Amino acid sequence: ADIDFRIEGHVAHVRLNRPQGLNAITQEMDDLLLDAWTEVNANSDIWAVVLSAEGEKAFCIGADVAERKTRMALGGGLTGIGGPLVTCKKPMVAAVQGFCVGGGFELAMCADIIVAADTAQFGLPETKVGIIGECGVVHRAMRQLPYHIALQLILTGERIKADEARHYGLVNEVVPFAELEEAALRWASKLNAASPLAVQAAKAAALGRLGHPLEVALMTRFEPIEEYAATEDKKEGERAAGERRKPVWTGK
Amino acid sequence: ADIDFRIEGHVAHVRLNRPQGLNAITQEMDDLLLDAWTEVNANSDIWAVVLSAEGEKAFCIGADVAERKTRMALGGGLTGIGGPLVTCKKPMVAAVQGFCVGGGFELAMCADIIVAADTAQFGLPETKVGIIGECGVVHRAMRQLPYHIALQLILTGERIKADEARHYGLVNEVVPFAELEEAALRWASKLNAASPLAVQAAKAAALGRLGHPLEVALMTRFEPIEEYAATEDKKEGERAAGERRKPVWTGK
Amino acid sequence: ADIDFRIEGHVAHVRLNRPQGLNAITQEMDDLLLDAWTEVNANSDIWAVVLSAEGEKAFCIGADVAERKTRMALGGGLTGIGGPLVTCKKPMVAAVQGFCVGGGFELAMCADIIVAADTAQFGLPETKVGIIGECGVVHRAMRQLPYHIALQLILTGERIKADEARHYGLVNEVVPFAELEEAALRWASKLNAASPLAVQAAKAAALGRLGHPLEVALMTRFEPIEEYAATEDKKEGERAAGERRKPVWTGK
Amino acid sequence: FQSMADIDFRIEGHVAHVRLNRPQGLNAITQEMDDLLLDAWTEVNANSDIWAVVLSAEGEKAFCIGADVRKTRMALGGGLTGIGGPLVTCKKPMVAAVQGFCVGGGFELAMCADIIVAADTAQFGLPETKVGIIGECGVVHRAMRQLPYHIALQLILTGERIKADEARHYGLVNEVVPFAELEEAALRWASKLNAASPLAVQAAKAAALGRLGHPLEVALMTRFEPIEEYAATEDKKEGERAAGERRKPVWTGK
Amino acid sequence: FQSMADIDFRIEGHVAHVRLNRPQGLNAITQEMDDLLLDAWTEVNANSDIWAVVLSAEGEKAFCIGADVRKTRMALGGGLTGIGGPLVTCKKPMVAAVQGFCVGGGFELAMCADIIVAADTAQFGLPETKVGIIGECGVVHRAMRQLPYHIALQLILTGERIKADEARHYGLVNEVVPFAELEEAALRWASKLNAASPLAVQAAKAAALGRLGHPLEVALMTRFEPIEEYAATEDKKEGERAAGERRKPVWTGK
Amino acid sequence: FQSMADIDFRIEGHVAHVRLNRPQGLNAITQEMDDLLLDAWTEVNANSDIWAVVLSAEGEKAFCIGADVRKTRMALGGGLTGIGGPLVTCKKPMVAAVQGFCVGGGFELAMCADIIVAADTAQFGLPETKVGIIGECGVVHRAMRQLPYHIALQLILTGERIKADEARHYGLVNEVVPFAELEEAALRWASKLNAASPLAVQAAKAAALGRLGHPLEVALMTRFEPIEEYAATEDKKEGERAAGERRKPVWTGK
Repeated sequence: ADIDFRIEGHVAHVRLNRPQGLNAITQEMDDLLLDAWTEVNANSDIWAVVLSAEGEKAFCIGADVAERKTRMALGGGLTGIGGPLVTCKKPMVAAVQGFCVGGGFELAMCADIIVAADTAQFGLPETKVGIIGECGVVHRAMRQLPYHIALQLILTGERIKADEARHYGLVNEVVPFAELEEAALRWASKLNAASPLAVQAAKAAALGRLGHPLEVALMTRFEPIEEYAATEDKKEGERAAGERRKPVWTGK
Repeated sequence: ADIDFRIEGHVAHVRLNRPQGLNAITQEMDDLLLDAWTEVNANSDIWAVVLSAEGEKAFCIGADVAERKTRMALGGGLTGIGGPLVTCKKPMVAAVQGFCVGGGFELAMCADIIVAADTAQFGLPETKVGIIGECGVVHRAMRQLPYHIALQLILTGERIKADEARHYGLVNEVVPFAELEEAALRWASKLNAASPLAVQAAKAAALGRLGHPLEVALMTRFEPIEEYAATEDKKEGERAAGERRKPVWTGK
Repeated sequence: ADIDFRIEGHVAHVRLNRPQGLNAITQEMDDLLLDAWTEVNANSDIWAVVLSAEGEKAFCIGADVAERKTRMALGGGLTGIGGPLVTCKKPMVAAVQGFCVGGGFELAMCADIIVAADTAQFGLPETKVGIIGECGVVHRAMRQLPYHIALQLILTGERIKADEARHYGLVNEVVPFAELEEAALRWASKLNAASPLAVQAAKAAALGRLGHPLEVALMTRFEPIEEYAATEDKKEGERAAGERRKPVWTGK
Repeated sequence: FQSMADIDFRIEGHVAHVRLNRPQGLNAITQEMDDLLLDAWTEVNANSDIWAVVLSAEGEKAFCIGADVRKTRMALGGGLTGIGGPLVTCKKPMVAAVQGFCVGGGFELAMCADIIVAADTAQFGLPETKVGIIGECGVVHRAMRQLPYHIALQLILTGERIKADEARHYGLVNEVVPFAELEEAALRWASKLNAASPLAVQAAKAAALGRLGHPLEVALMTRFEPIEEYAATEDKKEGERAAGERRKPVWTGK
Repeated sequence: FQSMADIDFRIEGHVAHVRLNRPQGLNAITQEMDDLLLDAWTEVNANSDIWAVVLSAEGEKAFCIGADVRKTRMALGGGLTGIGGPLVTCKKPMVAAVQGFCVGGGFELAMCADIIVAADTAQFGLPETKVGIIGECGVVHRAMRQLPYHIALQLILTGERIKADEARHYGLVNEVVPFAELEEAALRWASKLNAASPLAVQAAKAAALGRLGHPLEVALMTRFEPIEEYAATEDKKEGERAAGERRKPVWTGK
Repeated sequence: FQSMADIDFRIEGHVAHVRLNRPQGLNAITQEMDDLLLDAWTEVNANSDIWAVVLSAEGEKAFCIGADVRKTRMALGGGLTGIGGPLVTCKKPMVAAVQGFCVGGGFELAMCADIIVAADTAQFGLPETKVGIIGECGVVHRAMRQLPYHIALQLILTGERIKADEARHYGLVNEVVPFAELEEAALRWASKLNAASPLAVQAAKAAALGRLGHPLEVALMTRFEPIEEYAATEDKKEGERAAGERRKPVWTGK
């Protein structure tokens, strides 16, 4: 299948699996990705997602260039470009090798944490090839890179390498290709060593008020945070601190 | 007293002084901090604030874990988390050693300029210990660090060191611990070598429209800037330039 | 003339030409700059602008310190400070040598791409000399530099050098002064090797929703992007990809 | 089990009837009723045979007086008010048929409807301040958006009621009728909504409300997915065909 | 060439008259008419002799029924509605004089005016949902801002019309007159606008509308360039002089 | 010294009376009066015995005609309008009692109130454009938020007045009474406000107005500190006790 989806303990692996097309996303892959995000959001055993891709040449080069009765945003909904935005409420680590361009770059930018192989190259080549539609593949770059660096990518369509991405904090870690799966899994293990409902709430709060004035943010009541107060994990955090031991999270 | 507050010339020193609890903020310290911010805002002899902390182990590890008739946001109001937001209108330099975590990190992030000892470590361990409430301690990190680095802190609860903070421009300067007080004072001296009402106005304008579209910002009338036109310092800036001499500011 | 304006192929050169006043912008230069931006926006042969300045000492030190019947924002409108904001819809490269301060820094920050000579120094000395009016020269720095670095500039009025600007991604490239014109032209050549109407649309979309929540951005319909669908260049991009050849853009 | 009929839900043709049915408590919403309402809104949103909803209530004394004086957060009205828990949006057009007392959370609930028909016995109010209760975001925000500023404040701050005629005068309600005519009047409205193209009605509702508190220029430059999707529907083609052949369209909701 | 008179444009003193003049299509706006309207708004905005605009329409049956059932995007009404293309703002105060049917894009166009005078034959509506059409941002956003919430939704969702008296009742229209009196009533309004200081009127309009969907605190701290520029005008001085000498000001529009 | 009585301020029980008292200038607000008003609002906000304010004015001709034709910026009305200087918010509920001319900055000031009772002599307007004055953010923003769009524009752009009956019709005013009954009518309103739980009233006002120009979804997810603080008050307990014992609550404002 062109998307490989597996649940291993509390980690869901969503893996692009069409290396013969440099993992360009077909309409069928978008269907399978949408099924994955739905399951990821609905299943309380899934605490984190690793988004990855098969092969060495490319994580993802964007959409595969007819024709659908429903609007589907690129990445099974996840980009919100071309259709309704789907939000993945679990923390996500993207493991990126090789080319990560256009819609593929946008997709990686939907992740929370990004670990790149030292072969990774990021870019937005749409202007350079003369394509632009919908809202543009430009809004995440403006929020995740320094202003003039984002504009450089968006307007020239030239790529930047893993080291430069790391330098600006677009990516959290750069490793040799051989170490990419293990590195991604170390990050998922860190995310799942924290209280998973608290991690989810923190993500929802951070991102849900990111483009608002700070004062508006600070006065926001976020439902996942409200609901955390009634959880077993919340009680487990107090018990464990009171008994000077490590908490054991259950995800409820 | 657990907060030490002193006015020396045109600098107010607000110093956390409970090193035996790694400067965790008690309800009493929050009262004393609120008194400090009130005096800082109301006294025209105070042109800048240095926020610092006693001991080597930690600037501040957040709130000390009953129970109050009024809502008090952490840091005598300054964070706006847990109660009404108090804004310090004078420019503030935070001098941070050792651990700076949770609410302590948020508090440092309320400062304008941050100077860190090379022992400083910044983090938001709330998710990792299973605590989250109110709006979350997440909104300043999203505004003061690159997107994926902020998310790394918020979601894994792991710390970053002074050198990495400096690298991203979270901190303005890193010095040896022995040099921290003097470095903080150099920054307060720079702030007070500029026209102090103009500095205050600039801070109010920059921050008062920070999460708005640029066009909205550029069309804003800010009362401190309007009021600057009628000051003696404003006339002193023109006189001094006209007579090719250094201006002598009076703060009126 | 104190602004030198030339069209060479698809690049417009807008050059400040009053080196005897360190390119401080007079009311007459503001008139000439406004004429330039009007022509730049209206002429479909102009695909990119290089904003530059004569002499080695300074790109621009801001406004020249009576008195006009109309409000004119600094830089022929381009800053939107002191009058209506004029938007340059073509991609702009600023080539900055020497001092780039106050209104001159703000003006450079209106460009998309900034190439600096290794002599460049950026700063906002208004607070330090005791001047502040209108909305303040503070809003672009908050959007183009890390929060605490922006505040350092705004509040102390001290300069940063080309290497530090590059480090944070305020500037895209630093070169020796002798290489500045050629470097700026390499960037204009990259911008014009991409489809120029698509570049313009991408710029309008990125910047038109920059201070909005991401969800608002992603749901925006941008007229330049809508209009791109009906262009000859848009068809030329498909033809060229279909025939495995380089596209030849015509700007229509 | 004893509560399982405190919300009456029935689908008749293309209209869903969601009826509050605990008149003994003046239709104050219990936790059980919030569960049933959440089931109703889920079904209303998911079922493409449902083109409009009539929200109504049993008895003559009251449409709804609010919450009845849980470990999951549930906003009042099975999610619909968004007060006390996540906001649930009903994407189908809704007519509220209101008799007697419509107060507090009950009034907020009626205000979630698109069209409101009131019996001439209806009295609307927000008594929370007057009885000394206030929590969450306050039951104040819809009033500020659906009445003139000073009238909204009067309700919010005094906690006194207004009558049906005054509500109609300010265009808080669309029609006032005798209590005997209320069900039938609500059904006339639902028939009007369902005589229009139902997916277009939905898309218009999503657009109108989705940009309501934004600047007009932002609203005008919004792309709304239900509008984009409408271009690919059978009803969109049927509209053109019917106009081209000077006949009444026959909508199929697809 | 055959369309060149489908918009009648004339300047009389300080009033520009922009008159839709294709009554045979019930003043549905063709592509040619959109071109002529865009020319009109350009001239209206650029010419300092024009202090106010009356937007009107020929015939008794209809002010405008919308778009007539191109490679540049043109918003309906020569840009003025901002629906289908870039928004064109008319900076001069505008009076719409509306008779008969004022529906769809036609109603949206009237809503772009500042003052609306209606003949007692006027009927306002948004029939798009009812005929099964919806595109772009929807013709819904101005209704939500110019009518009470539930009345706006009634129009938007049912596609049924309201009459002049009901429009006047909610303050959608400023005056209702007999059809014979419509031109003259519109001119009384334009005379009132032009008896005030015209650059101040413009600046007030730009301020009011430029911050309309923002929080009040944001609005109050806005600097509006037309207001800043007004301080340097002759009319500003003439206002002070006239008040100082207890006489009527004579405005020159400079 | 000669101005020290141009604002009359008195506290009677839980009502503060802030009365403009320079009828010889038709209660145009001088710089001295702005100082006294700022003192009043400071006391009103700080004193927990004050639960409501009645803002009124001496004489029959005019409530207030605006600013009287300084090195600190002072917004008109001791800060209250936020026009010309920092905005001062009165956190206690306010009733404005308006007679005669209520124009310009005077009208803006009345619009800062929550409830407005007008004598049948009241005339409201914004004559700034008509006399050729406009500065700062414009005296236009509250009108756009408190009247129907086209009625607000009519006032703003023509500078002509409307009468009390028309203001009441659109719900700009809450009640119209004969001039002889004005003080007593204003006091009935203040009694209604103070019969509700005063800290809850305050908190409702802060919530309603604090999110008024934001999208509804933003409003609904707002945490308001006066609401959070209300949970810890004696009045909150007294409300529960009184409801539990089927008796009238006795509020203490703590």
